Amino acid sequence: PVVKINAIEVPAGAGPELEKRFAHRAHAVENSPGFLGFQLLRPVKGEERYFVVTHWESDEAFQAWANGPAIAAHAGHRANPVATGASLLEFEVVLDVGGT
Amino acid sequence: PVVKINAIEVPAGAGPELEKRFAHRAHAVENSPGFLGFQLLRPVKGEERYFVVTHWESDEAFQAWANGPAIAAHAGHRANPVATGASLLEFEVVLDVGGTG
Ligand code: HEM
Ligand code: HEM
Ligand SMILES: [C-]#N
Ligand SMILES: [C-]#N
Repeated sequence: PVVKINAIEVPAGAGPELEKRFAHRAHAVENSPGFLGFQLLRPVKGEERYFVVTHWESDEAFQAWANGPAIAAHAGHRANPVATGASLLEFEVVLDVGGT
Repeated sequence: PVVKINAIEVPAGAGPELEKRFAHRAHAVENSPGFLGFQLLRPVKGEERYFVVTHWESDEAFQAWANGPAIAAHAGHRANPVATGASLLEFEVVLDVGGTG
C-alpha cells in the first residue's frame, strides 16, 4: 500500500474553517477504487500544516483518482478556498503494526 | 486520538538497514498503554525523510511512553544507529474516514 499526504498551508486562525469544510466534504472520496481511507490531522507541534493522510492499495489507484475523480471531488462549493498552499508527500508503507 | 510522527533523516542507501531494524523491533511498543499502532513510511517523492507514524489514544498516553518505556524500547542494540536526525511532528486527529478497500 501507499500513503499520499497533502500537507496544506492555511493562514493563522483559518484552521477551524478548513476543518469545517473537510467535515462537510468528508464523504467526497467515497466509492473510489483502491481507496483505503484518510485522516485529517490538525497540527499541534513541529508542523504548521494540516496533514491530509490518504491511504491507497497502490500508486496506480491514487493516480487514477487524481486524474479526474479528485478534481470532481474538490469542485462545486464555496468560492475562495482557505488553503494558501499545498505539498504532496508520497510514501510506500514498509511496516504496518497494530497495538496489541 | 493523536498522531506523533517521528520524521527520520537517514544517509543515502541507509534505507534497507533502517527498515530492517524497525522490522526487528516492531513489537517492542506493541502492548504500550494507549498505543494504537504505527506505520513505517518510506519516502518516494516530496520528502526525503522516513515517517514513523504512531497513533495514540491521547497525548497523555504518548507522553507516558516517551518518559521511560520509549527510552527502554530504543536501548540495547547496534552501537551505530542509522539516523542522522529526527523531528517529532505532533497532530490531533480531526477526521478518520474509511474507504472502499
Ligand atoms: C490525497 C491527495 C489530495 C490532494 C493532492 C488534494 C488537493 C488539494 C488542494 C491542492 C487543495 C487546496 C486548493 C483547494 O482547496 O482546492 C485541497 C483542499 C481541500 N481538499 Fe484536498 N486533496 C487531496 C485529498 C483530499 C481528500 C481525501 C479530501 C476529502 C475527503 C479533500 C478535500 C479537500 C477540502 C475540503 C479542501 C479545502 C477546500 C477549501 O478550502 O474550500 N482533499 N486539496
Ligand atoms: C513518536 C514516537 C517515536 C519517537 C519520538 C522515537 C524516537 C527515535 C529517535 C530520536 C531515533 C533516532 C536515534 C536512535 O536511533 O535511537 C529513533 C530511531 C529508531 N526508532 Fe524510534 N521513536 C518513536 C517511535 C518508534 C517506534 C514505534 C519504533 C518501533 C516499533 C521505533 C524504533 C526505532 C528504530 C528501530 C530506530 C533506529 C535505530 C537504529 O538505527 O539503530 N521508534 N527513534
Ligand atoms: C486535501 N487536502
Ligand atoms: C522511530 N522513529
